[PDB]
Amino acid sequence: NAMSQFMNLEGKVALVTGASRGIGKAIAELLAERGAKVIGTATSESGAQAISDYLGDNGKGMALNVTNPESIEAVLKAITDEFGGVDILVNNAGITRRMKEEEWSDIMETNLTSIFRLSKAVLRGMMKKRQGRIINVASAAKAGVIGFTKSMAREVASRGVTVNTVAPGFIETDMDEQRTATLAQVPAGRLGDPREIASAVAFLASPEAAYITGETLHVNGGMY
Amino acid sequence: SQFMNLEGKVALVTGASRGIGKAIAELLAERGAKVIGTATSESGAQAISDYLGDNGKGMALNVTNPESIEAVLKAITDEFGGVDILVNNAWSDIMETNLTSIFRLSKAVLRGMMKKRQGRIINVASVVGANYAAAKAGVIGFTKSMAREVASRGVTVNTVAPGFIETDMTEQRTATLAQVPAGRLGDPREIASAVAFLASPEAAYITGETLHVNGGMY
Amino acid sequence: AMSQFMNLEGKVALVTGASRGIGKAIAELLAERGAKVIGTATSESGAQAISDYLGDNGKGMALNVTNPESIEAVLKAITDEFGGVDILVNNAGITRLLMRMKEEEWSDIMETNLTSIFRLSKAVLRGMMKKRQGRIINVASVAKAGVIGFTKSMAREVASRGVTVNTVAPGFIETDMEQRTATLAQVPAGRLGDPREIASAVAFLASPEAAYITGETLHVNGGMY
Amino acid sequence: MSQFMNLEGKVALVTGASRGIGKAIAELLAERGAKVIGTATSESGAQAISDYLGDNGKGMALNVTNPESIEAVLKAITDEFGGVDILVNNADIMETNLTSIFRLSKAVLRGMMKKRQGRIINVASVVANYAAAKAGVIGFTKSMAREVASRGVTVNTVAPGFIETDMTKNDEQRTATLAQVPAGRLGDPREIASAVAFLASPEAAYITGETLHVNGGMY
Repeated sequence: NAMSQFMNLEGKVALVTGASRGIGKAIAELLAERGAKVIGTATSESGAQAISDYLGDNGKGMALNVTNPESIEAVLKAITDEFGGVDILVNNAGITRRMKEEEWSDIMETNLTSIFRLSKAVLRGMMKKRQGRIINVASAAKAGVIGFTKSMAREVASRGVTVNTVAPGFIETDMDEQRTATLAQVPAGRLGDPREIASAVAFLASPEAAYITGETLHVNGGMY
Repeated sequence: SQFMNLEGKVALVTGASRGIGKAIAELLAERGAKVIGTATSESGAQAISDYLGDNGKGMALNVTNPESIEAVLKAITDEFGGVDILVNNAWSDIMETNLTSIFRLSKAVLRGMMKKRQGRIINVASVVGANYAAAKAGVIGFTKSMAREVASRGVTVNTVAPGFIETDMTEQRTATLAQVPAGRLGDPREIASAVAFLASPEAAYITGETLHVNGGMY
Repeated sequence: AMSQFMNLEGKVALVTGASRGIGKAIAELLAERGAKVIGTATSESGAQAISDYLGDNGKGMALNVTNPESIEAVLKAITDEFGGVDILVNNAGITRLLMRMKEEEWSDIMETNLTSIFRLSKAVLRGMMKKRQGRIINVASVAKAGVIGFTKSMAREVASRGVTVNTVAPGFIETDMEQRTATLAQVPAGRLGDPREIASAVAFLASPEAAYITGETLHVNGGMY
Repeated sequence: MSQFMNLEGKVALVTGASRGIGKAIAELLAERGAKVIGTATSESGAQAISDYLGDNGKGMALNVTNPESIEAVLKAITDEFGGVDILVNNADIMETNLTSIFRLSKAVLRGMMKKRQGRIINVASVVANYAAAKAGVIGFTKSMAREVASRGVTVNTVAPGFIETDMTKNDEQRTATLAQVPAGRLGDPREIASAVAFLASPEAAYITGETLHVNGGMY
């Protein structure tokens, strides 16, 4: 699809981390519907294969461990070799958890440090090309995400790369009166759908969002 | 396609005769909306009809007169159906007054939006280049209050805040461009994109938001 | 009532012949599901009784389905007060030998049970198609047996503008009205239907979730065929 | 959260639930309060079903062509969750698949008919050999419905048109697909699940022997 030039991502290579279910999957599917060549990531090969299956001719799945440089490097080389340089990066990977030191580093590595590494690694080629999109999906330690987006955006704005945050509210995931209590904080009176997170990411990924950078776009039913 | 498709939507865009307003009206039309753009005069209205063709028309509106608002809404409702998308586009006395139109127009289209449990209101603050900031802050304050009040009935209310956009209004250009990290002025079409996204079925869970379209200027 | 599933909040539903039985059951459930409901009866006192059971969820109006002026005046009043009709349920009819009735009596029977469907449908379609969103549901078991043909034709013509047109075809349903034994022998399920079971079907077809169902006859008849 | 279309207390067996329509069906029955058991051919496929169902059900390995596997799957469901209330059969190659529908159906029917309450829903395939397969399923539905109607069990077919799936996802073969659909779009798996769910509900008790088409006016 993308029968028109409006919001058309044909020719774009999109790397979406954590794409096996929920928001990540919804993101990967829509970027594909819009004509992107999509590479979604999972921690395992079988998870990667399941991503390949739902992407078909519109992309594929790859195993990535966002906390390991070697894996990042090997995943980028394989993407570049087969599809061309990454144009759109969606940092969606994360795990939602007293803990031990090692367990907390692991939580920071996965949810924040990975964002830094992946972003830095795709920026090389984006900035040489003077064209790129980085979108950080962050509503635990994901609160540092907005600060990082604003700093990186200010630094790379002049070379045609945008960096934005999409911040979900309560979204219906795979996971009785705790739902009632959840819904009481949302002025709209319903949970979001993963597809609504994807829409926002897809809009920001488009050629038409070229003058939006440093922005936090909240998708939360007014929760604000 | 079904993506960002406004077919069957009735969109009232105020101040649609040139620049951002025009760019907004055109794109909502390209996306399948039935578009009514407004100007202060009948000849301005006629020029809007000319560029909209079969995809809508122009109407004279004086945003500061209740009778004109009421008569414009009745004519739209009669011919096209109830307004689904309203785009409020276009010195203290000048801020107070324009602000006041936003309230009146909004209140008037909200009746039907809330009965239908479906609506979009988008407030376009003014283009960069004290008074500027005062006006933007007035619009943003109204958006956030009205959004909270109507959110549960399926209506969204958002602000799109332009930066420095290439218009008639806007060497001092060098100095303008120095405040924009992206190193260029925006195009009116980039404002229209943002408004159109927020107008879509797909932006149903975004409300109370200020979406900045300014090249990192913030 | 409390979720986004089968939720008709913000929809305006016109249900003809809503004073009792199936019509009433349909009107009530659309209301329970959040619709703004306008039910019709032939008389004002019948209209009032519909207002009484709808309360804040809608009202009753007198409609004569065989008179264009009455249709036009009923649609204008709905549009003015509630907004454009989103869901139209054609349920009106009289159930009464063709060879012993007079010409004028039979035209009246055709006008009421078939011709009204055409006129009402055409009249609400203007706005549904401008909006690219609508539901038309024709409740008819063998109004007349011409209903299914008319549903299929109108569905094919309006499908692309986001309107669906379907028939719900009841079997033997317990109305206000041995011979019951003989009735029940033709129903594989071995019981009469409840009007509420007709309303369920109409409501499902009325919902955002039935957007890809059009041109269908949904039979609610305990296995008859 | 209301009594309308509420499947709380119902046990639903959905075959082929790992992706697309099957998965969409399993998820919605779960959202509606059903205890859902979805099946896949492999254990890893079963595990992936368990993962997305969580506390609302689980996955089990089933080989629909083997009576011992059917029997062992039903016993494990009955033991843990109670008797199967709703069965969704979600699939020459037509003869065999047809045969699985008969076996599964016959096996769950024992308890449905003792209980005088049950739902069987047969999902024909998504839009020559197509029509031969649909016709086989529809012919079985109508026969079995007539036979079990009096004991409070319904048996219906949901017949999808062109639905957006893995299978149907070139640029101009889609154009040609869409030209046969008066609605001018493909269906979503979720729209198939809606129809199945409606037919699975207490409120569809007086619908049986029906083919409900979900195809945008295609026929």
